[PDB]
Amino acid sequence: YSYAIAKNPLLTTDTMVICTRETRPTSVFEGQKQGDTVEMDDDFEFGLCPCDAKPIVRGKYNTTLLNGPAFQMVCPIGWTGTVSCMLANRDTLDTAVVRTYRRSRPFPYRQGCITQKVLGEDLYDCILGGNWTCVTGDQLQYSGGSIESCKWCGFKFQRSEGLPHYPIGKCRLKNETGYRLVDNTSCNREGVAIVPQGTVKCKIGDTTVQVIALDTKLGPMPCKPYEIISSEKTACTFNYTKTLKNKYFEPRDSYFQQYMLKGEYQYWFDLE
Amino acid sequence: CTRETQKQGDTVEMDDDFEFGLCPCDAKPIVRGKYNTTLLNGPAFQMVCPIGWTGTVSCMLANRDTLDTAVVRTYRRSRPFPYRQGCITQKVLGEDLYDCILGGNWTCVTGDQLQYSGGSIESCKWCGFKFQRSEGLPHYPIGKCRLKNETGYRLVDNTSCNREGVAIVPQGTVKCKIGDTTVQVIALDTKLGPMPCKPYEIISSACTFNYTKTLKNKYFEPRDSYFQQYMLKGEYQYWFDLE
Ligand SMILES: *[C@@H]1O[C@H](CO)[C@@H](O)[C@H](O)[C@H]1NC(C)=O
Ligand SMILES: *[C@@H]1O[C@H](CO)[C@@H](O)[C@H](O)[C@H]1NC(C)=O
Ligand SMILES: *[C@@H]1O[C@H](CO)[C@@H](O)[C@H](O)[C@H]1NC(C)=O
Ligand SMILES: *[C@@H]1O[C@H](CO)[C@@H](O)[C@H](O)[C@H]1NC(C)=O
Ligand SMILES: *[C@@H]1O[C@H](CO)[C@@H](O)[C@H](O)[C@H]1NC(C)=O
Ligand SMILES: *[C@@H]1O[C@H](CO)[C@@H](O)[C@H](O)[C@H]1NC(C)=O
Ligand SMILES: *[C@@H]1O[C@H](CO)[C@@H](O)[C@H](O)[C@H]1NC(C)=O
Ligand SMILES: *[C@@H]1O[C@H](CO)[C@@H](O)[C@H](O)[C@H]1NC(C)=O
Repeated sequence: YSYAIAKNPLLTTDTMVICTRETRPTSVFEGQKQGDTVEMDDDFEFGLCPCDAKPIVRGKYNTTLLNGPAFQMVCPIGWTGTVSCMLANRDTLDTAVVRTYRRSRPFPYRQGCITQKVLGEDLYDCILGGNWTCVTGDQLQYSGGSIESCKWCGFKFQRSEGLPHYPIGKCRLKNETGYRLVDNTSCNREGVAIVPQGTVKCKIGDTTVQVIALDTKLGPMPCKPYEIISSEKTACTFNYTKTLKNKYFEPRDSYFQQYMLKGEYQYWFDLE
Repeated sequence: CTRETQKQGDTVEMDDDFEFGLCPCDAKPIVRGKYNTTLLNGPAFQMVCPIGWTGTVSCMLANRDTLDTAVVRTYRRSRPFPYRQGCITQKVLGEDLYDCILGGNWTCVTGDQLQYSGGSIESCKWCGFKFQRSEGLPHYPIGKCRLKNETGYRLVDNTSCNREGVAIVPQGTVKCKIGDTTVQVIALDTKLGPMPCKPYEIISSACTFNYTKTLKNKYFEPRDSYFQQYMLKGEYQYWFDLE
């Protein structure tokens, strides 16, 4: 007997006959090509492969949701690629393309798709895709709107008081749960760094802030005192003499290492 | 006198030790010199301590009514007289001992204040205060110092009382001590400068204060209201209250 399954001195044995994509030992239907290359329109989101072929997606990223011969584009924002419908030959193992869904230019913004994703506490933009097909992406920047809180140097702030400016660092809007980048201002303020794990506690507005010194220079602290401790058990005893305005005698207060002067009197303290 | 039987005058050159002279014919001695050293009585005159003295002592003979005067003798000293033995060339004016550029004894012509060359010093008066020892002073001897063998003070140096912006004045604002001496001082400027003395009297003291934790030489904005400076020690900032 003869197999009699051929495409055109010494065949496919198929993919077409158990479909009319292509026409079908010396002594041995037509090919309907219409709709071989389908160009995906700006609003294209659903395609069905002919001859019950499997859709093979060769694109920029994964947006496709496939079921048998049918497939659907889910929020394909900026997606470029091809969706080739294929059928295999059992005896040779080679595959034949019945239809090619092509997208040569990136898809524009699809209406109803969310292009923002929250990763931890930071709100990121979706460079590619949307919804569950979103691909992150550089952190979203603050353009405007009502701010709930601002996280700077690892501390949360809700007021301009005690801060160099406002808003600072990463700030969360009342609209979103995620934080948006506002500034990259340094925590090292006049040789003092605002660090989450520090040496001394101090207050900025209403927030308890931890600080570490970089230099031992006589400089200001970027915060207000955290807690003030009154001696009432440490005692205070001192000696004083009469002097001239800003004129001092040789001894420097042993504990303070500075000439203690007020108006016309010099002081020397002793602390228990 | 040999004027009546030579009317022409005589010439006498004063020697280095010449002190006494007598005018002939009872003539009056007219002294034309550098300064007053002469002690005259009728025709006789005395050169009291002439040290550096140059001039002439002309014996002028006068008649009346005609005021015509003829010189019978001229005592002359062209070169200055050297030091006369027995004459004192130092005069005390107040407390300061001055040198005699010309003359000696009561004929002394004051010169610049005698300077200290050497010898045992009794005391040193500087800025109106007496000092007998080097402690608390910039150097010693200072200003004008009196020797043991003398009564007057000799100039040692010309160091100022006003330093560094503080005046050591006999009548001052605040009392302070230099060695063992009680010194009065006045301020010239209100600059943050040192006092040239030690405290006169130390008075011992209630005292109450507040403190917080801070970083090494790192301060919070409020300066202690009284002291007007950031009270810092190690890792703690202070704020005092004195009631
Ligand atoms: C796309 O396809 C599958 C989805 O599970 C995965 O193996 C592959 O890594 C995805 N591609 C990227 C870039 O994540
Ligand atoms: C994207 O998600 C929204 C709900 O958040 C939904 O209404 C919309 O249909 C989704 N779009 C696609 C293409 O799945
Ligand atoms: C409201 O939330 C949306 C989230 O897409 C954001 O684009 C918008 O800017 C927020 N509103 C304001 C006032 O910022
Ligand atoms: C302060 O007073 C005490 C008690 O009189 C004394 O022992 C101490 O030396 C004094 N300190 C100074 C710097 O004068
Ligand atoms: C010399 O001293 C004064 C002038 O300075 C004068 O009064 C005095 O009579 C003079 N002495 C004599 C003895 O002439
Ligand atoms: C100068 O005074 C001394 C001491 O009084 C005396 O010994 C001396 O003779 C006096 N000399 C003259 C020339 O007056
Ligand atoms: C006092 O001593 C000094 C030398 O130190 C000397 O110059 C001076 O003439 C002396 N005076 C008397 C009166 O001895
Ligand atoms: C010091 O403590 C007292 C009592 O608590 C308080 O009245 C005063 O304001 C405090 N001063 C400073 C500078 O904190």
